[PDB]
Amino acid sequence: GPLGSMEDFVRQCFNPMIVELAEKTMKEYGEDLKIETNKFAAICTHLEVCFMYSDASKHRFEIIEGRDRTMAWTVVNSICNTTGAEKPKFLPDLYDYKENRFIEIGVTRREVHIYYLEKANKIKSEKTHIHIFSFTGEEMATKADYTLDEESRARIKTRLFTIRQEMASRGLWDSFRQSER
Ligand SMILES: [Mn+2]
Ligand SMILES: [Mn+2]
Repeated sequence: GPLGSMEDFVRQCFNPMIVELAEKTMKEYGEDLKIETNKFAAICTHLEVCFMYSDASKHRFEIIEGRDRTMAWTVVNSICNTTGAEKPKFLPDLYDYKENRFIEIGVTRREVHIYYLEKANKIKSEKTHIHIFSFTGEEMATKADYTLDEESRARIKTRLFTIRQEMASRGLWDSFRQSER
């Protein structure tokens, strides 16, 4: 059956502005989307989940992901100065003004608990909250505190299911799943 290209998929199935931010992130990292195309789709996916997470509660979150690296640190530093929040060592994805903490969002095709543990071990902060989603509906979050309500998280999981299904229909799912390191 037909095996499509992952680039065609990304440009056809993500919002043009998500695609454009992912292009910038990749350029920022010296990565070529034409060759690392599974990664391009992963970056778009993660951006989109960050935006959906923030949009689940308007004005509650400051968005950090998506910004140019220098601007991202400028915003993290302003938030720390304004709120008294402890400065994180790696750029997080959001800041939650209700619970008063930065959030790292992870999206994975691997087992969620192992990926959660890897993420926690990496940032090593007692303060940054981590919330992981997988493509098959599972999630894991710091202290079993899921931040958003069930319907908000369901909307995100359904979007991830839809991306998986559309990939699989084009023959792209197996390589996308297996490429995560
Ligand atoms: Mn990030
Ligand atoms: Mn993240």
